[PDB]
Amino acid sequence: MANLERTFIAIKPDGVQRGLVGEIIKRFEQKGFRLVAMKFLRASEEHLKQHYIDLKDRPFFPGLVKYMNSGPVVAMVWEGLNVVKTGRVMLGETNPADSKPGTIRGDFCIQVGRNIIHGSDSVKSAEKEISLWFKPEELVDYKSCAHDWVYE
Amino acid sequence: MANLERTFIAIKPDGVQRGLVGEIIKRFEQKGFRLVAMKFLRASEELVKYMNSGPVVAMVWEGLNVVKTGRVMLGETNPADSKPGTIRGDFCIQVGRNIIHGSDSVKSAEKEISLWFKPEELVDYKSCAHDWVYE
Amino acid sequence: MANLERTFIAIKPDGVQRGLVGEIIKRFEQKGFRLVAMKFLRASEEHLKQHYIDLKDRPFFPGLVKYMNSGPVVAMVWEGLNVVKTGRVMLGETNPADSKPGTIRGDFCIQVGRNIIHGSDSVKSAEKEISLWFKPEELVDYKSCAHDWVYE
Amino acid sequence: MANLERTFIAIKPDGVQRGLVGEIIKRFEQKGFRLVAMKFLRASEEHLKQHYIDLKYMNSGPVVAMVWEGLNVVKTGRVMLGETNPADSKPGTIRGDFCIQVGRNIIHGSDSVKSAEKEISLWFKPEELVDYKSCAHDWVYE
Amino acid sequence: MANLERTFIAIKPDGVQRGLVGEIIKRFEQKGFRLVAMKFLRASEEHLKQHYLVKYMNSGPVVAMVWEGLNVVKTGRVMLGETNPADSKPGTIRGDFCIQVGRNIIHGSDSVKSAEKEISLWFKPEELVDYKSCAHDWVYE
Amino acid sequence: MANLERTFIAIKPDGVQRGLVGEIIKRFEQKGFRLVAMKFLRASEEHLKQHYIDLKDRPFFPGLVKYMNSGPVVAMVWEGLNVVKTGRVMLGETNPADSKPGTIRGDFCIQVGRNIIHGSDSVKSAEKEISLWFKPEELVDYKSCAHDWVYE
Ligand SMILES: [Mg+2]
Ligand SMILES: [Mg+2]
Ligand SMILES: [Mg+2]
Ligand SMILES: [Mg+2]
Ligand SMILES: [Mg+2]
Ligand SMILES: [Mg+2]
Ligand SMILES: [Mg+2]
Repeated sequence: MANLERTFIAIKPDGVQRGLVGEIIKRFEQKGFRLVAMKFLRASEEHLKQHYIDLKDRPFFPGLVKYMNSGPVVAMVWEGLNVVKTGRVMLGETNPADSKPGTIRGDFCIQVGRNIIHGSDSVKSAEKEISLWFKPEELVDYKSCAHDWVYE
Repeated sequence: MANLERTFIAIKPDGVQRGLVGEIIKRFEQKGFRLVAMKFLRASEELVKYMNSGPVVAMVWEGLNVVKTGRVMLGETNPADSKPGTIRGDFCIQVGRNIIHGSDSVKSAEKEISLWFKPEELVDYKSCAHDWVYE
Repeated sequence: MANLERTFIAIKPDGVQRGLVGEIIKRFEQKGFRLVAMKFLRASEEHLKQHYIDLKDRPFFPGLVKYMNSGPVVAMVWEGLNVVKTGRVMLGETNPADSKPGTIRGDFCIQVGRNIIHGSDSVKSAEKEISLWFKPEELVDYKSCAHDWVYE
Repeated sequence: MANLERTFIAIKPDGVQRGLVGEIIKRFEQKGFRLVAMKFLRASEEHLKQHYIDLKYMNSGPVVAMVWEGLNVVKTGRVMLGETNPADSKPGTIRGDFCIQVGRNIIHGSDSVKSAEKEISLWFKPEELVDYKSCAHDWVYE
Repeated sequence: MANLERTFIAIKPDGVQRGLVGEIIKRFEQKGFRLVAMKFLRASEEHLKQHYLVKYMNSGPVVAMVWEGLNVVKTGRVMLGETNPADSKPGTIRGDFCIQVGRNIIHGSDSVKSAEKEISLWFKPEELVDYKSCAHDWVYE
Repeated sequence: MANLERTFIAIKPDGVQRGLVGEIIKRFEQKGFRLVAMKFLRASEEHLKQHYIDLKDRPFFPGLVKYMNSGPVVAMVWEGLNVVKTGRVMLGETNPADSKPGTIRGDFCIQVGRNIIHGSDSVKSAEKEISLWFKPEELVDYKSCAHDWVYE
């Protein structure tokens, strides 16, 4: 079913440091998506290199990896219809300069190197990142009491 | 006069069920529109089983270009296209459960108001901030 | 059953005029109570003298009635366990001067003659106010999707 | 130092189900406490509390387990939750704002420092407790 | 008239630094009080309090304000919560936002006479703005 | 460095009268911009004529000046990367009819003559307006504790 699509959302160290964890989680809860998994950790450099491997030939990659390791992140899996694309809409443009008011980035940050949050860009990237950051024992299954009111 | 335009806004059963009535009314109040009428009822059958499935909040709101601006504030009818910052953009996912309905035109609005409300349920009063919302 | 207890809540003309209808309804929704009935009207002075009949000899009664007729009110019936007592706690003390931060009155008003809201003071008074303001066909029955998570 | 005290906070399945995870975390963040650990798991209140009364808990469901740090965070956390029985909780507290019945009181917090250390030992591995410094620490503490 | 009482409220550097100016102002506005004056300046808490142990803040930004309304001195104090955040209730500014008395983010006058003294000391008379709120008749009888 | 750009934001008399000062300041604070200057005043007509001199001969110029003088305003200077353009995005379109939900004007007002807020349209206008409304002693300097999490 399309309603079982999952995406990986990570609140970056600046999101934690500036006290935005609750605000972000609230936006996803109130949209109607279901929290599947969540943990709080300092990701190692090797872990972050595997996560950002597609960008290793980019000039900012050394900085990116350093900053993603400079504090703890909140790693999460969320489930719902088109949650990948829709979550990307909710985050706003990757460059906060282009993000619109009402989006997470549009409301809460300024510079691309401090854009507080990451979300999977595709279903395939989503499954790879979910597998990288979480094990199957860490995924929680339940039915939201409001399911029949969110979905037809 | 253009400032006395009215629109019909109905919160559907999924909006009542998920606890969104207060937020919706708040967005309309803080925009500067005036509540003209409101009632809470079960939608009788005159799809359409689904709107009887629960209660609806029927409302009439007044203000300049309130029909179109209301539609903007609701967001696109299909939540998949709704922008963050709109009611549907913030709170729902699927068109069959898009929690709210607003009139699409002035004539539609006056038809819906006649159909859902009696004329005496439409309350006339002046907002104490009217001179600060309108010139 | 104790969970089917109902109370009458009325947002007074100053609550409407100062744009607090949404905030108040939101507080009752998020507490877990079920909206049973709601309408918007300018109550007649006759109606208001019947509502406040117990205070007809008080010095402020004529002014109270006039002010309650000077604008529209939002009349509501809400349902839940100990909703009369608990709704009164949520409103704050009837005299805003003694209302606490976190309550409706404590957060939003100042003077007893402009205390923006009324709630039934007892189950008795609640049922007579419900009968005065609403017809039984105007009372809406449905089950909340979150009922099993609000009540054991 | 007293600023290094910790408490255990668990959002129960009714809190997850009614969409309150963000609100709760936000109240703790804005108070000034530091999130030390957090994970999402399935756990039953029934089985955790089955060895109890000696002579009506929620079944297995999703819970958010957390460890929070700060001065007097155990007691102040309990104040922020409000009374365990929502009927006695004051508006402005988590339970005062969001729930009605004690069997569905959406959240749990440790009632004493040693209880808190025990619960943290029970729920978390030592390596899940993350050490970092809040950028606002010097503005929360003198 | 008692409805013209005034109080002095100062947001301290920890309140500015933690991004709380808007929330605090919003609580006073929504309560129904009228903003009379406001300015943003650099001030040292030490030099001000040692001008007439908990370690006070050095020179930093403060938002100084004057608010008007019935019983605003006392009610303002209630809305701030107890001076020691350890005793502040949820729903108050200090109950919601801070932990330690030396970083209690805000100050309010403790009495009408204190309020008038501090208003004179921090503000010029022409900085006190007189206007009528459009909702005044719905806040006061 | 580009992160020190400053813009002039003014909350107009209708913004004060409808109780929006806190909401607006909150949106700027939570975005990551730094408050540099702020005061509360009734601007004189001649001050307002200087401020809007570029519009000195339009049909509405006389009305504008008289309304901007009809109540107090909150004048402010805010600092950050691209604060001029980004602040204009946050305000929404000058005409509320075109402002989008999530913007200040989109969320809070309706008509161009009552658009509750003003922001500098360019850096040059920003430097001119900041000098007109504030003297250098009124500009307050400090480093945000979160600077290193807002800027790379
Ligand atoms: Mg990045
Ligand atoms: Mg849209
Ligand atoms: Mg529709
Ligand atoms: Mg009495
Ligand atoms: Mg039903
Ligand atoms: Mg418990
Ligand atoms: Mg003090």
